[PDB]
Amino acid sequence: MKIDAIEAVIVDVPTKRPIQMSITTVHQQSYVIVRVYSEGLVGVGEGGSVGGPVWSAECAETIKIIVERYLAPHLLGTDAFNVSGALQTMARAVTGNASAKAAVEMALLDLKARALGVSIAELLGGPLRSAIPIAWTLASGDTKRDLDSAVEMIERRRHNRFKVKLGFRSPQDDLIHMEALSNSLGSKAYLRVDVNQAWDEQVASVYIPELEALGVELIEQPVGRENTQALRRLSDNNRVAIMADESLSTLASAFDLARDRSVDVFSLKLCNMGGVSATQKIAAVAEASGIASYGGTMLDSTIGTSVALQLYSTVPSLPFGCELIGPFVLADTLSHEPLEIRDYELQVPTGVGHGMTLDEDKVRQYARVS
Amino acid sequence: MKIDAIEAVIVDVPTKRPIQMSITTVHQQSYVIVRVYSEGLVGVGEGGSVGGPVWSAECAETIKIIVERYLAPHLLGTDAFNVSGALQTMARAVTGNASAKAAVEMALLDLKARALGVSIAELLGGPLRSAIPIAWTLASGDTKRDLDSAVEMIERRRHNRFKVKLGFRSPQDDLIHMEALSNSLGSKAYLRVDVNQAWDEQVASVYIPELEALGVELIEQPVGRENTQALRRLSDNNRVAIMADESLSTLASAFDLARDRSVDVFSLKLCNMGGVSATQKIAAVAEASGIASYGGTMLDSTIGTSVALQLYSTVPSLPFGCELIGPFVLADTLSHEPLEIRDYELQVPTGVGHGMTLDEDKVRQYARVS
Amino acid sequence: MKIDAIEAVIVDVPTKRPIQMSITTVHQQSYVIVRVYSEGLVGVGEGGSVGGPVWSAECAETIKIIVERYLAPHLLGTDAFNVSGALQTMARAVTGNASAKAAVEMALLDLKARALGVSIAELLGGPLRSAIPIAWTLASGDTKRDLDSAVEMIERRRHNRFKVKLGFRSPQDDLIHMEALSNSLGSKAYLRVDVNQAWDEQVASVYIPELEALGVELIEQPVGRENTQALRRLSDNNRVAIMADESLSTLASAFDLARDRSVDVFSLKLCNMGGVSATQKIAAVAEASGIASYGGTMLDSTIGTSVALQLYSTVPSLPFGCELIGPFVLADTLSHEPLEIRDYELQVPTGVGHGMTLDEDKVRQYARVS
Amino acid sequence: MKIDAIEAVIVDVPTKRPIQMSITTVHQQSYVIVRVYSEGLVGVGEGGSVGGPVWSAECAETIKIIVERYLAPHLLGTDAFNVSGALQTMARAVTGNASAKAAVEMALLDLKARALGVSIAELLGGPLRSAIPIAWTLASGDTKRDLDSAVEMIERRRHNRFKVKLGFRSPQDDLIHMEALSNSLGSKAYLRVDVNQAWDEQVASVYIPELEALGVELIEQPVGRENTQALRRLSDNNRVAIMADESLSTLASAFDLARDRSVDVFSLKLCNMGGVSATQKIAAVAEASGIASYGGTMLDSTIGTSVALQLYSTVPSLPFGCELIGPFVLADTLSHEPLEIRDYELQVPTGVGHGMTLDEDKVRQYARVS
Ligand SMILES: [Cl-]
Ligand SMILES: [Cl-]
Ligand SMILES: [Cl-]
Ligand SMILES: [Cl-]
Ligand SMILES: [Mn+2]
Ligand SMILES: [Mn+2]
Ligand SMILES: [Mn+2]
Ligand SMILES: [Mn+2]
Repeated sequence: MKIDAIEAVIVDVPTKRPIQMSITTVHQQSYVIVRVYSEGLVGVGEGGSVGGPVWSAECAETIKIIVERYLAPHLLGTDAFNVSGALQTMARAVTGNASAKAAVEMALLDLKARALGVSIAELLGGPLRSAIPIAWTLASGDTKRDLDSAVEMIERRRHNRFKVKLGFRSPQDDLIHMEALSNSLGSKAYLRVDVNQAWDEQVASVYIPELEALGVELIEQPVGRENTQALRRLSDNNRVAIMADESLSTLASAFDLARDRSVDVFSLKLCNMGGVSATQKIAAVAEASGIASYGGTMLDSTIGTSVALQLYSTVPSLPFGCELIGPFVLADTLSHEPLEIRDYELQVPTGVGHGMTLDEDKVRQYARVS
Repeated sequence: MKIDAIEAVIVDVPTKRPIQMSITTVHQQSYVIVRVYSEGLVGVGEGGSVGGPVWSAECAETIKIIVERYLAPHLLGTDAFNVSGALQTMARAVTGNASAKAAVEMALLDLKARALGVSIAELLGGPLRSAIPIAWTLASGDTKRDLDSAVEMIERRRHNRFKVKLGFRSPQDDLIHMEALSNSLGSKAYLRVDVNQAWDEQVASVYIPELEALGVELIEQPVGRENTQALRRLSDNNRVAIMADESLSTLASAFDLARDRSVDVFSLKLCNMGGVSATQKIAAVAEASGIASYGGTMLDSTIGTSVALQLYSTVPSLPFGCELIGPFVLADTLSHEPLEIRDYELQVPTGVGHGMTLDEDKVRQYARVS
Repeated sequence: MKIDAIEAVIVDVPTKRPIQMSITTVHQQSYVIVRVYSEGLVGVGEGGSVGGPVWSAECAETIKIIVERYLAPHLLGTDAFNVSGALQTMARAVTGNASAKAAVEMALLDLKARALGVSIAELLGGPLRSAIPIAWTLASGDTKRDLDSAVEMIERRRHNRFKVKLGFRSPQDDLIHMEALSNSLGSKAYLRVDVNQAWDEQVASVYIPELEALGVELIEQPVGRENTQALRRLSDNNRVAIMADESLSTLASAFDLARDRSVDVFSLKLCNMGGVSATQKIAAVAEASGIASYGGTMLDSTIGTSVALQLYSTVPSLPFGCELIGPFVLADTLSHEPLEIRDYELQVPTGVGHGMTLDEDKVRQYARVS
Repeated sequence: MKIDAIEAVIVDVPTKRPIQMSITTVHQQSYVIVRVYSEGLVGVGEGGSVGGPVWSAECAETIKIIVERYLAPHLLGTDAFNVSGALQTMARAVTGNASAKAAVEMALLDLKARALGVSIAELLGGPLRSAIPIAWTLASGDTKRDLDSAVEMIERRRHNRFKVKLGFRSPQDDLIHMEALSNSLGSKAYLRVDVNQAWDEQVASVYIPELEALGVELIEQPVGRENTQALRRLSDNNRVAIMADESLSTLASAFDLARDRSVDVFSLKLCNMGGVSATQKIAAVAEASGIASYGGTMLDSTIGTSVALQLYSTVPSLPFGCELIGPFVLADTLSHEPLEIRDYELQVPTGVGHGMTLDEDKVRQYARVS
C-alpha cells in the first residue's frame, strides 16, 4: 500500500499513584506513539521504557531519534503490507533498540489489519480466548495501603491475582510484608513477587523457600538479568515457579534459557522483545521446551495493551494470565475507547486492528520529552 | 464464516519415471485432496504419504478416515476464520496423523486467504523472496541415466543443485556412483545426498568423510530416524552439513535436536510436521538455536508445493534452497495453473491463497484408493 | 507350516461402566481380532487402541486396513513357524502401527505354540510365577462411587492395589479426591495414580510431593509423553516411583529413557510396543539399566490379557504386579474360557497357546467398525 | 519332564596347530561336557575356558566342581522344560561362573528342543539366515606361515575374513606384520585385529590410526578389560570399528558400555555371558543402543559352535559375521556330525536341538582334567 510517511511524537502521561519498584519509582510514564500514514489510512503503535534508561537501555528520547533518524528513512515508500521485509529491513538498519523496532512494527501490523477489516487477532489466526485473567501489582511503599487497595480490587470483582514488588526493603523486611499480605489475602487471592533483580543468589536461595512456604506461586526475576546460571540453580532447588523477565531479550536469549530449563515461565513483553512477530517466536521456543508463557507489560498505554491483548489471545495457554494493567494505573488515556475488566479478567477488544483510535486532543495535552 | 462441510477424496497420480529410494521405489504417488466448502467459497488442501505407510506411519487410506471420521465432525459448523481453534480442536480429536491434520489446515488457511483477497504469503506477513533455488533429485538406479538427466537440467537452466538418493546399493557402490557424478558435474552443479536411514552409524562415520572429500555439501538423514545421538556424533566429527529429515516430527523433537546441535539443517515438511502453523514454530526453534532451514517435500502435487512455497518465501533464510519438484516429477496435475521454474529457481505464485484451482476433471480421472 | 490365509474382523464390545481418563471417557471398547488360518489349525490374536486415535495414533479402522492391505500380503504363503522372519518382514512392510503389527504377531505365536502342544509361556521358556497381583483402576467421576467399588473389591478378595485416574479435575481437586481415597483405604489398599499426561511439569513438581505424602507408591506418566526430560527431573527430585507409559513406544525410546534413569518403572504394553517379541527386548533394557517392569493393558479382551499373562509370568520380577483388568471391566467376552482372579492375584491360564478359543457366536454379535 | 540326573565330564582335545595370543598360546583345548539325562532323552551341552584361568577366571576343573557340587543339586528333580526357573535357580546358587552356568543352560535347552522335535533355532523363533560368514584367525608366530595359511583358505573358498592376533610382539613389530598381511591379502580378504588387552591406551591411540590406514576394519579389545573409559576415547577419536570382548561379561556391563557408546561392536560369547538366554538380552541392549553384534567363540567344540550357530541365525543382523572356527582348529570332534563351511560361510545345522550327538567313543579317548 506504499508507506507515504512514518511520524512519531513523545507523550508524557502521569501515574495516578506511584509504583515503587526495586530499580525506580514510577511517578510518571513517558511514551512514543508512532503514526504510520499510508494511502489515507493510518496505523497507530507505541514504544517506550520504564524509569527512562533503567528497566532497559532505552528511554523516550532514544526511541524517538532511533525511529525517526534511523528506521523511518529505509521504510518510507516501502510496501506497507510486508511486515516480513519491514522487520528484516529494521534489523539491517539498527542494532538493539527493540522498543523502537516494536513501535514501528505495531503500526504496520495495525494498518494492514485495518485495511483488511480484520483484527490483529484474526490476522494472527483468530483467538482461542475472549478474556485473560489480569493481575494487579501492589507496588506502594505502605503495607496497610497495599492490603486496602488489594481488598477493594477483589470486591470490585476485577483482580484475583496480585504481584507484589519486593526489593526496596531489606530481604528480612520484605518477608514480613509478605507474612501480612499472605495472611489477609490468604485464599481469596493469588500471590506473586518480582524482586526486580535485587537479590544476590545466596539471599535468593534462603529467601525463596520462605516465600514458597507462604504460598507464593511465582517468583519473577529473583537475581540479576545476566546471572542466568543462578536463575537455573534456584529453579532446580525450589518447587516454586520462577519467571524470567529482565533476562529475556532476544530470540537467542530465550533459547539459551530454555536449553537446561533455567526458568519455569517466560514473561512475554513486546517492547522488550522487538514486537509481536518476535514475541511469537519466543512463545514458540517456550512451547517446544515446555516452559510456560506469561504476558507482561511496560505499564504501557491502551495502544500497547490492546496489541499485546490481540496476540496473547492467540497463545495456546497462559497458565498465569497476564498483567496488562497499563491503562488502569495511568492517570489518563490517549484514545476514545477504554479496555474493560469483567470478573477478574481483561476482555479482548471488538474492533479491527487493536480497535483503538488515538485521541489527537489527548496527544496534544502531554507531548513533552522529559 | 462457518464451515458448512469438509469433504475429501483420494487421487492416485503416477510418476513419469520411478524414484528409487532406500526405503521404496516411487512408481506412483497417492494423495488426499480436502475440499472445505464454506459460505460459497471453497478451500483446497492436500495430505499424503510416500510409499504408503513407509516414509511415515500414514498412507492414503489412513489419511481419509482420520480426516472424515475423526477431524471433520468436530470442525463442521465452526468459525472457518479461526485456524488457532481449528488446530487446537484437531489436537484434542486425534493423536499424530500430521498429514491428515495438515491437509485440513491448508484448506482453512487457503479459504481464509481467498476471502480476504490476499495470498497465503501475504497472510503470513508478506514474502522476502520471489523465487527459491530448486533442487533436482537423481533417484534412478542407473548411473549413466542420472548423469544424462542431470546434464540436461543444467542446460535447460532449471536445476543447479542435485540430490542423489543413496542407500539401495552397498556403501562401497554408492561411493563409486558419487565418484562418477561428482566427476562430471564437478563445478557446474551442487551435490547433496539422502541415505534414507540406510547407514548404521559406523558405516556412516567411515563413509561420510569420503563423500565430504568429493565435495558433497549436505548429507541428509545418514542414520536411522530415532538414533538422534548418532546424528550428533557424526555432526561433531564432520565439517559437512548434516540435515535431519525423518528424525523431525513434532515441535518437541525439533527442540530436542536443537539443544546440543545434533543437526546442521532442519528439513521443513508440512505433512511431516502438521501443517504451516506447525512448520513455522519449528522454523522458530531452528532460528533461535542457529540451525539452518531447508524446505522439503513428500513429492506432493501442485496444491501442496504451492502452499509450501507461500510459507518458505516468508522464512528469513533458506541457505540450501528447497526441493519442491513435486509437480515436475509427477505425470499430470490436478489444477489449471502450473508452477514454473525460471533460471534454476522455483518462482512463487501470483494469486490469492496458493493460487491454484483444482481441476475437477483431473480429480475424476484418477480417484482410486490403492 | 505355510500360512494359508490371514483374516481379521473388527468387534465393538461396551464397558460395563465408563472409564473416565484425562484424555477420554471409555464407554465402549473397539477391537480387531486376527484369525491366522494355517494347515487346519487357526491362531487367534488381537490389536486395538484406546479412545480411538487418542491414547495412540492408531484406532480400530486403521488397524484393519494396515493389517489386511499391508502386512497380510507379504505374510501369505510364508513359514508360519518363523516369527523372526514374520516380524522382520512386517518392519519392511509398514512403519509404526505397532498395534497392527502386534495383532498379527500374537496369532503366529499362538498357532505355533498350539502346534507344539505347549503354551506361549512354555514356548518363551516356562513360567516363574503362577499368578500376578492384579490392580484395579478407579476411573469413575464420583469420589463416593470410587470408594464403594474399592471397598467391595477388597472384600471379594480380588483387588488389593488401586489405580486412580487423575487429570479430568483441577490439580487442586484431584488432591482432595486423594485425601479421601487415601484416608479410607489407608492401609487396607495400595494406591497409584495415572495423570494421563495432564500435568505441565511445574504443576507436577508441586503436586507429586503432596501425593507422595499421602502414601501413593507410584505416579504414572505425570507429564506429556515427549517431555522425557521433565520425567527425569521429577524422578530425581521425588522418592516416589515414577512410571513411563505414553513415553514408551519403540525399543529405542526404552533405551533413551534408561540412559540417565528418566523413569523408575517401564509399563509393558504389547500393543503399544509391537508384540511379545518387542516387549521382551524392552524388558531386557529395563533389567540391564535397573528399571522395574510393570505390565499394562489397553483394556483389551481375554485374547490379549491371556497372551500378555503368558509373557509376564516369564519376567524375572514385577515389583508392582500388573493391571490386566481388561476382561473384568468389559461387558462381555469373545471366548468360551474366562480368566479368574483368586486372592488379589490374576491366575495364569492352563492351556496350549493362550488357552482361549474365540466364541464365533460372540464375534458375530458386535462386529461393527465405529 | 523332571530332571533325573545331571552328569558332567572333563575332556581334553589338542589343537592341530598352536594359537599364540597375547595372553597365552593354545596348544590344547580343555572342556566340560554336561549330559543332562531326563525321562529317557539326554541333552548335551558344554562349558570351558581359554588358557585355563587366563582368558576368564574360570578353567576346566573349576567348571566341573561348580557344576556338580553347586548347580546340579538344586536342579535335580526339577521341571526340565523350565529354563526360566533353571537360570533363576542357578543365580541363587552360585555367583559368576558363567561358563558353568552356560554349560547347564545349553543342555536343558537342547533336551527341551529335542522333545518338541524342533531345533534350538526354531525354539528361539526360527532363523533369518541359513549361513553366517565365518572368520579365520591367523595366530601363529610366523608371518610367512600366516600368509600361506591365509591364501589357501581363500582358495578353498571358506575364509574371506581374517582375524590377526597381535600383542605378543612389540607395538612396532605388529604393525610391520600388518604391512605384510595387508599388502598381499589387500582386496581379496578382510582384516581384523585382536590385541587381547596388550595395549596401554597411549600405545593404542598412536597405533590404532596406523592399522586404520592399512584398511583394518575392526580392532577388538585394544586396551584392558576394565579400562572401559579408554575404550570410549579410542572410539570417539577413530573411525575404525572397535569391538569389546573381554570387557563384556554381565548384562549390566553390556548396558554400561552402551550408555555413551564406549564400543562399536559387542562380541557375543555364550560361555563369557552365561548362556543363550543371557546372550539374547545383551543382543537386545546392543540393538536398542545401536551397537553392532558380532559372534565370538572360546574355540569351543562342535557342541558349542552348534548352539551358538542356532542363536546367531536368529539375530537381526551380524554386520561382521562370526568366528565359529572351534571345530576347524581342533584336532578332533566329540560328535558323529560335522559342521561344514560352504563359500566363506558357516552353514546352520539341519537337526533337532543343535543337531549333534556326542561320540561316547570320542569322549572316552581324552577325558583328562589337565
Ligand atoms: Cl515489570
Ligand atoms: Cl525425502
Ligand atoms: Cl492406561
Ligand atoms: Cl578371543
Ligand atoms: Mn518484572
Ligand atoms: Mn529425506
Ligand atoms: Mn497410563
Ligand atoms: Mn578377543
